[PDB]
Amino acid sequence: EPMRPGVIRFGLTPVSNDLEVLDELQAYLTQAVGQEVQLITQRTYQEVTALLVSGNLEAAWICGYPFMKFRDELDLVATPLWRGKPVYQSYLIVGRDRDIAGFEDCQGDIHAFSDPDSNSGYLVTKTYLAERGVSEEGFFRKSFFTYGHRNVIRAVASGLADSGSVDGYVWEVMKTTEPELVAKTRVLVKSGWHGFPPVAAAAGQRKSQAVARIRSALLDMNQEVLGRSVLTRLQLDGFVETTAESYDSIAANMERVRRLG
Repeated sequence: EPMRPGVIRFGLTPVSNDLEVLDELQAYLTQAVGQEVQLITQRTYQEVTALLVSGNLEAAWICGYPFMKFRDELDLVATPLWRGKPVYQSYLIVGRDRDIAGFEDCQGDIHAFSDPDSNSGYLVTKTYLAERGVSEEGFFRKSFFTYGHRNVIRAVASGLADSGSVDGYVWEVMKTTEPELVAKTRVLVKSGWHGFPPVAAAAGQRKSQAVARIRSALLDMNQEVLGRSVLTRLQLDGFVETTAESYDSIAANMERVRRLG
């Protein structure tokens, strides 16, 4: 009858030195949780989210958009803090020397999105379009998914995309780690503030021991040297407890896109 895995499984999607950060995060969570934690990476948000929703992961770091989409099947564990707050923006980016004044001038672009289930890499911009009565197929000459925010930036930097939609946290971090790459882009539009991508758990595992230990591992990550090392590399400050109401601005956009679709 019970169908337990051999280990605690923590899901995420892809993170420059990503192996170094992943190793440390895996070792930290193992050290904190008190037993082996395996990091399970999948390429897309809906793949990580479905694994979580089916109880095939004990927790996962997902986007607020899929979190709110599967809100009744999932519980929030903790939210990251960046620049002192559990919030971030979507940046609509163009080439550094592109002469244009605003978003409306991106009509006819080739546009790079990150993932159809990304708040900052799809939804926010999809909201801009829907508010103006258009979809990506109508407004742009082409759009595609890069399946990563670093890739959106590279797509715009290289000229394959005229414009892109990116996580503004990612853009700011890369500005410091790959400055010559990010200097080939510039921020055309910054969105409003949304809840930072949270760690969530299947709603059935609410009071489970693995979830409780994961949660403390996140909230106490600043109190251990290896935990601090992970936070430093991600340029994050820690994790805090939030409730679903922190994600209301995301749900509101989801509804605009539906209402107006």
